[PDB]
Amino acid sequence: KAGSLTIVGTGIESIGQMTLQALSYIEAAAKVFYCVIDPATEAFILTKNKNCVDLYQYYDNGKSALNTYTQMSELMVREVRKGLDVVGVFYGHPGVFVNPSHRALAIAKSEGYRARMLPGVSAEDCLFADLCIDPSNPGCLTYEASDFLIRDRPVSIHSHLVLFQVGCVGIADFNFTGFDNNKFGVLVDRLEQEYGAEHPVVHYIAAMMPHQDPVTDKYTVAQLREPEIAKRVGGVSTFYIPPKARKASNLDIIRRLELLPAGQVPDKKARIYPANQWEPDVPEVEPYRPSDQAAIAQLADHAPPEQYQPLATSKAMSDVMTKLALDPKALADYKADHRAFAQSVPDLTPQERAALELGDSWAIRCAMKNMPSSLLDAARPWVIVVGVIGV
Amino acid sequence: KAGSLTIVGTGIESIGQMTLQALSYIEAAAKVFYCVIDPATEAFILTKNKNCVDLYQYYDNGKSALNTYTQMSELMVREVRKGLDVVGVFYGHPGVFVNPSHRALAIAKSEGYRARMLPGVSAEDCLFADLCIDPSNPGCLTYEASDFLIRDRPVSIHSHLVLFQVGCVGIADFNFTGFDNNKFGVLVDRLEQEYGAEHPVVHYIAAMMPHQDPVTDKYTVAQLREPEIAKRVGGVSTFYIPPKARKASNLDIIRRLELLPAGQVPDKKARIYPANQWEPDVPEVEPYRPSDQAAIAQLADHAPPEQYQPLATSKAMSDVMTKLALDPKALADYKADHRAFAQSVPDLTPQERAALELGDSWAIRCAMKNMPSSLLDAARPWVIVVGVIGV
Ligand SMILES: Nc1ncnc2c1ncn2[C@@H]1O[C@H](CSCC[C@H](N)C(=O)O)[C@@H](O)[C@H]1O
Ligand SMILES: Nc1ncnc2c1ncn2[C@@H]1O[C@H](CSCC[C@H](N)C(=O)O)[C@@H](O)[C@H]1O
Ligand SMILES: [Mg+2]
Ligand SMILES: [Mg+2]
Ligand SMILES: [Mg+2]
Ligand SMILES: [Mg+2]
Ligand SMILES: [Mg+2]
Ligand SMILES: [Mg+2]
Ligand SMILES: [Mg+2]
Ligand SMILES: [Mg+2]
Repeated sequence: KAGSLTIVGTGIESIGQMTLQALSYIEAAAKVFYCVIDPATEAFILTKNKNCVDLYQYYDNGKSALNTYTQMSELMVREVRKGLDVVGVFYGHPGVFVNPSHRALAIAKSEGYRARMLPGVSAEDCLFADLCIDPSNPGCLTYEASDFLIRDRPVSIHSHLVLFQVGCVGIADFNFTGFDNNKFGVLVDRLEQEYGAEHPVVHYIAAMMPHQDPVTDKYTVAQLREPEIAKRVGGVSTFYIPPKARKASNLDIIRRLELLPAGQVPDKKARIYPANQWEPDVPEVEPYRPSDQAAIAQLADHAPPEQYQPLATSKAMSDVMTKLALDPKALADYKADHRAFAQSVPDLTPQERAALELGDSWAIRCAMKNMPSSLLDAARPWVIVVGVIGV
Repeated sequence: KAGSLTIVGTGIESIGQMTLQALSYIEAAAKVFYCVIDPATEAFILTKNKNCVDLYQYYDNGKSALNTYTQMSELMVREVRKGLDVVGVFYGHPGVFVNPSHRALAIAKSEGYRARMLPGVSAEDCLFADLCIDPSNPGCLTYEASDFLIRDRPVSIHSHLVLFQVGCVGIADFNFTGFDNNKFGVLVDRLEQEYGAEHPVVHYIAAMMPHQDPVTDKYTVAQLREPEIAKRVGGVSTFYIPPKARKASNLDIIRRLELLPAGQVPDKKARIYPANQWEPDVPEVEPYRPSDQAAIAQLADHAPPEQYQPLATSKAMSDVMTKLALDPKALADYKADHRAFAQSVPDLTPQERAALELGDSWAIRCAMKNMPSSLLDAARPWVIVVGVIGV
């Protein structure tokens, strides 16, 4: 069935936070529809495709957001129904606090068209990077501020809390000059109830232009009642609220997971460097403990272990794998007929050609890496473990 | 002080999910250190810089993950201390479940070097895109599975739940052949306690190669006890657990936010299209209600409103804004001296040159967009509202 809809993001910071694949789909599309919030990103998009439409022109003062979203979605799906490869482009991650992307994709999918959303860099992704926090330690609760209030969503004082749309509390209408955030005090009351007047709240605004610095301003909950401080919270503001305390381990789980030395399970307040610098009353953690120093001393005698798999590929294979990631038309051709595609790629070795003919992950990997004899294959599979994971 | 550390991500899907800015830093760096999980991405990186080191060679069987992380961080910071511009590259978002990035950046920052993490596309970002869910509706709780168990982290049956590292429950050591996930039953017990035996759990694995499809398999909690099903959960598996019910609105908040018609506040089970297709017993929602049809009918008579700001820029300005986003060396030069940089860009109009000299967001925007008279400036500022936001 002719026609496709691919929805992509621009990320938050102008131009640079777009993914390579998002760019390649924008370039390949027959028609591009976009909704972005800075003109440099807009201009950039217009250099990449000749047939773009700005969706922002469908907003209006007093016009219901839902009617705007229905219209934005319909403009995209109308072109899909004509048999065109259509790309929608939205700020950030195009499925994070975005209504028309989900609507348009769901319609396209239900009518039998190819439909896909590509992920992008969200404001929360930026927040993690700029506030130097890992959502994994100690978990992350993420809400829209009005939804948080209206449905009385639970906080955990032991985990990260992230609140979107803190500059738009309770606001229903659209307006081109933004909104008077007159119900912000309702949010502050809730934060006082949950955390206390002296608990920190970090006002976060990611840099939107490449040369700008992020806003990373720590206030007390009580400071948010001051008019001069409240005034700073706008339409691109997010709040990060750090944990008030650390949660203890559960003895039953320690025992069932066989973390057998129970005295040597760390104290709940013990930290792996670095500690969260936004949490109240967190002790300084030593970066170079004797164990760290001993690990560093081992670097002089280091050799890769026997099971390590060196890259052993070719220019031809690297080129084709790159083309498959960066050329949506090549990818579609490959997906339509693995064998015909694989047989038309010049300079591939027999193993490379065979691996591509199959399309199997393991086969492609074994073609591109020297899998050693030492690594006796349990595949007849890997694990990441690059964080403070398990125990 | 000479030297810098920039940590960047590759995203999840091979090559294509790297951001433009991540690529530009990889190309500009004096030394690149990387930890990625597929060889196509590895090969790609090696074509972009002549001085790369694979951090994965510092893992070993039985060697503590913490010693590995200390070593990985130290390898990067050692080069920073020599005055080099160093880039670390990690799978996904480089601050999401990654220890050595945070460690290395914190050390570099405390010793007075330039230090920054650039966000990337995480597994959660992929999950939102592939499962067609918006974390904003009805909020999203995100945990590491072992941490979830050991610290008895709270679930909300009314919000999204995302669990990372479900294939590695309680696992401490590294091993090149992955892990036997023998304590998976401890996770399933907790999920049964919180949600019930018949509640859905979505096993999610994002495509890692461009031609692959994601795994999006719905099981009951009870089905996860079957050995053939449990076996499928591995090191790149994430669980998504949808809400069991919808949460009602709070009358006090409705009243304080002046959502004045109380009878016309939607029923808690009323949905904006599309509904979450993973939730149990969710009714079909009509995409084309009479209100949707009326909105679509208005498209024929549409003209952009008076307050809409058309792009009105130049090739010279678009080129420089693109260069600032995509050339870290140009950006540093610009940041060091706005005026000297701005005065050396040829073909800029006087307004464009002046806007760049200042560096102010508003000034750059007003140089690139026709700000109409109708939009009488409250700036002497915008809001997004592209989702089901406020009310
Ligand atoms: N520059 C910025 N810094 C911090 N938060 C931002 C931001 N831009 C947008 N946001 C957050 O996102 C909300 C807009 S809703 C759109 C979000 C976008 N799709 C994304 O992926 O993030 C804002 O109210 C704010 O909470
Ligand atoms: N292809 C994939 N699909 C779904 N989840 C994945 C994935 N690859 C990694 N993950 C999740 O991430 C964990 C690895 S920890 C590293 C996460 C990475 N920095 C990121 O940004 O996502 C896994 O246990 C799994 O829960
Ligand atoms: Mg989504
Ligand atoms: Mg908190
Ligand atoms: Mg590839
Ligand atoms: Mg592509
Ligand atoms: Mg981070
Ligand atoms: Mg849930
Ligand atoms: Mg720019
Ligand atoms: Mg750049």
